[PDB]
Amino acid sequence: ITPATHAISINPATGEQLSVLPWAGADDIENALQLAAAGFRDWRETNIDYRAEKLRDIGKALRARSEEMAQMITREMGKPINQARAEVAKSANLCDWYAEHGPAMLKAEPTLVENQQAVIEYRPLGTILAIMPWNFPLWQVMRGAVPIILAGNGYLLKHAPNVMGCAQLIAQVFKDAGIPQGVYGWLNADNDGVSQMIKDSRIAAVTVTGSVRAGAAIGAQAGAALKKCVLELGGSDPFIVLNDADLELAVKAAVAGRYRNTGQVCAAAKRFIIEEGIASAFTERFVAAAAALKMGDPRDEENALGPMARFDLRDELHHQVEKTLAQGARLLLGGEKMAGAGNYYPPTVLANVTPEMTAFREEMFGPVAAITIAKDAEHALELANDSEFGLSATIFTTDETQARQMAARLECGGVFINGYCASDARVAFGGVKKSGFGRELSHFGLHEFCNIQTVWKDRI
Amino acid sequence: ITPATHAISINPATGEQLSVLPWAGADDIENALQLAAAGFRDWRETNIDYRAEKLRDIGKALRARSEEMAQMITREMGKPINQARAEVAKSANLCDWYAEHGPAMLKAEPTLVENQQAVIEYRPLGTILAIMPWNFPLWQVMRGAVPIILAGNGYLLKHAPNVMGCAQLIAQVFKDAGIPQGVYGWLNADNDGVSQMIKDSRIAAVTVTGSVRAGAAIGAQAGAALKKCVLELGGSDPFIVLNDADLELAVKAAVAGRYRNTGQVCAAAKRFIIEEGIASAFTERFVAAAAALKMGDPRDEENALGPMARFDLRDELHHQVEKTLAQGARLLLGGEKMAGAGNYYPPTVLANVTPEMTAFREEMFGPVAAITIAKDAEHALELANDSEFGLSATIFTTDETQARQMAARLECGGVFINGYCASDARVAFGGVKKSGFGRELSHFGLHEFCNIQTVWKDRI
Ligand SMILES: NC(=O)c1ccc[n+]([C@@H]2O[C@H](COP(=O)([O-])OP(=O)(O)OC[C@H]3O[C@@H](n4cnc5c(N)ncnc54)[C@H](O)[C@@H]3O)[C@@H](O)[C@H]2O)c1
Ligand SMILES: NC(=O)c1ccc[n+]([C@@H]2O[C@H](COP(=O)([O-])OP(=O)(O)OC[C@H]3O[C@@H](n4cnc5c(N)ncnc54)[C@H](O)[C@@H]3O)[C@@H](O)[C@H]2O)c1
Repeated sequence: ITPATHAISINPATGEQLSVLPWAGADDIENALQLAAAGFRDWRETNIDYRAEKLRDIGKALRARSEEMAQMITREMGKPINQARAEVAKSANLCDWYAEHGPAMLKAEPTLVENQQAVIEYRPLGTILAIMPWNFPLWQVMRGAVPIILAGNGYLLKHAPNVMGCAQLIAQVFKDAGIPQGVYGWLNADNDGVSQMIKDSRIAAVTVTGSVRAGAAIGAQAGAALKKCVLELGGSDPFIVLNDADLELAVKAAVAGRYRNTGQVCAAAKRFIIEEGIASAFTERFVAAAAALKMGDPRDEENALGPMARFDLRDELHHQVEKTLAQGARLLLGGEKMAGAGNYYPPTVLANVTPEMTAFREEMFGPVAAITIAKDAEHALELANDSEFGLSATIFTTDETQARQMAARLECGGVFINGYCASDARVAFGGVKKSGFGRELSHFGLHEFCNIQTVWKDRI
Repeated sequence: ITPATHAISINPATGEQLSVLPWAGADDIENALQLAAAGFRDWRETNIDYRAEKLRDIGKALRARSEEMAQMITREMGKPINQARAEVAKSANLCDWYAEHGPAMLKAEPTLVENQQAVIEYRPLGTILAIMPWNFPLWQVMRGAVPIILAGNGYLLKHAPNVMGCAQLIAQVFKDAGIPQGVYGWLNADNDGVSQMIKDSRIAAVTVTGSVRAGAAIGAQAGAALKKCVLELGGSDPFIVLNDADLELAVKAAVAGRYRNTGQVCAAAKRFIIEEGIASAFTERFVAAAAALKMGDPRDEENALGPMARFDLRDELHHQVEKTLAQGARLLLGGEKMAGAGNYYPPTVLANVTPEMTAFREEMFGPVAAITIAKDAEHALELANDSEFGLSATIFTTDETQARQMAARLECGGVFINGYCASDARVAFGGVKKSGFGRELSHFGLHEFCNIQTVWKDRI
């Protein structure tokens, strides 16, 4: 059993092999595409209010399996159990939210054409192929699947190969809810299987959450096949603290933003950009708060951090730490792989990080904070924008006039002023630059995979 | 002078070489990108009401050169002069329409977040690279440039190599209007130059109007570079006539839809799908009406059709005609290349066209109507959707409820019921399947190239 023939689940806290699953064969892929096509054909004809009711059924079936799902998330990728439980609750609440607010967003639009001759309709597009990651194994699927299916599309999940136990449980939830065959489906396809599906006429569009490299590989294939794609490819979000900040609130938001989900968050606070006058006080408070975080067995609710999800990615992250230290940064906390069977990396703080260093230019997808000193607010904006990424950003300053101006100039898709960054059904999510393009949640996640259709009567 | 080194204009009505222009060099490309970056940096700071006034200045500058522009359009690609004049009028009115209605579409959205803490802002993305075709040398450019620039983006035009006289005149109009260099810019880039610009960080996104082959080549590169693209790649629009249609109006709309711009329209009526009871009457009327169209010198206003734009594309169209005849269709009108120096192809009607034939499966980008018989309305819908394309469609029937149900089942981005298909600033434009993805005009054209940005204050 090698990762060249199988999807493999390993518990990152213990090292034990949980499950293996061979890649989908040519028959498996063809069967899934046939059922997706048949399911979409029938699903697109359903009434919107019936689909809204089915979303609520998904929410009930998810809550009914809430602890089983949370434990599967924790077991396969190491997330603290209360964060996994929160992920389940957030995902079930998303079902109910789109059931209530989604239908109105799909109503026909009036136009300025005289005599009400023309309207805009939001029609289903087809089956959307979804390529998803391990860090929120449930929420990442539901964030797209819920509005996509509400809009009359089908959804075909290609999940990360280390969370196929989560993928099977999600399928069971959709089965429990009575979602027809082919409307929600999933496949353990290897990269070639994905390539084959992108080229297949029964896949209408593609959505990807993952690495920049995956986004570039899949986006190129989608474009070559004339398939629209949405790409969410991670981030290196700046977290700016100016001299007049509420320092106690800023440190709390800084610690939560960097170290939630053991740092494995696309929109984690990854680059702390601190104005010079407050930098010493921020750094000392931040290091002390990070050092008080309890880490260990993620089934134990006293622990705020678990192990990292993937052994090879802990090696990558530690290598990023070593290079950054070799480049001249200072190690203030952590910075060594923990011995033992678990994939643990301690909360880590690097300081004296300059724009040329590895921890400033690459996504640090684990519990490693990078602290950079800014000379003033204009330098802080320049440092914040000096990134290939552009997902989200935080600004802490009590000057509301300065905050709003920096938001208008921050090169990212979401700006949080004096608060905690998060994704939320009620607001758009997604970024710019190498973080990708397209928007999820609110009405944006509904409409991205609609056929927006002008219907015009009696144009004579 | 060779096609490997130069853009070349030839008058299709006479075969006379008009002009040549060498491809941009490395220095030209870098200068255009530097201008674009400097122009966007300043333009994004302007007030939206200022930009709206600048749109009005564009409309004024364009009308002031309306006849110079129209004659250049007709001279370079063969369009009947009054259709070229109408193209100018429609483009100038688009400037005024977006100046009046655009700014309100760019206001921040409220959200359902508590305490009015979060809004959605529509920020510009950057410089949009636009790859455009020769069939509407002005309107294709303005359709995107006007909303793109209004949203605070820059626009960098790579026009079709046979209309660089048009491209130069468009640049002069923007300069007459006082639109800064780089905010509207253009380059005579070859394909490699386009590839270099797509990879350059000073290009934020790409928009393409052209062939399926061009959209696949460019879309693949945009995806590989993590740049959003919008693709409009032509169509094979069905035109459905049921037994209860207003037959006189249906034939008029049928003829106008197929033969406008000598057939060279993405959203032309290309596949006529006629219910069996009315098929003989429709076909007789349609052949007679098409045979009454005058073709010749497009400077002479008595002509409804001109020569086709490109000699090689007349050859391609006639090859598609010959293959369709060889497969079993019946030639009712035209069907032969005219002798002489001009690139003339007569109005042509193919009957007994089945879904397996070349004229049913490929885009027929010239004055060639295909007529297919449908047994009933359900067969008509199946025939209409049996296409790799999906741009627009027409339904003629007095059963207004049947029309509405068929529209909800047509796999295309626009459906015209008992009327003339057209693009219009007030409604969405763009299709599905191999016709591409993304939407132009109305608020869609403004928002496709925005950074849709969540700004959320005090999330604590
Ligand atoms: N944006 C995010 O939420 C997110 C999530 C996980 C990882 N990441 C980033 O990616 C890095 C690596 O983690 P990863 O290896 O799991 O990321 P990954 O991109 O390799 O995995 C993401 C998903 O894309 C699929 N995938 C990757 N390459 C593919 C290809 N060529 N064809 C088809 N499918 C393909 C994977 O199977 C998985 O389902 C992390 O350190 C982090 O920086 C980002
Ligand atoms: N959608 C439309 O409105 C439209 C317009 C013109 C042509 N077409 C279709 O395309 C057929 C051929 O006409 P055409 O040869 O002018 O189409 P074309 O796609 O080759 O030309 C379209 C534009 O794209 C550019 N282009 C093409 N390939 C490119 C590449 N690889 N890299 C960079 N730029 C590239 C061309 O220079 C031109 O500016 C027509 O017969 C018709 O079927 C469609």
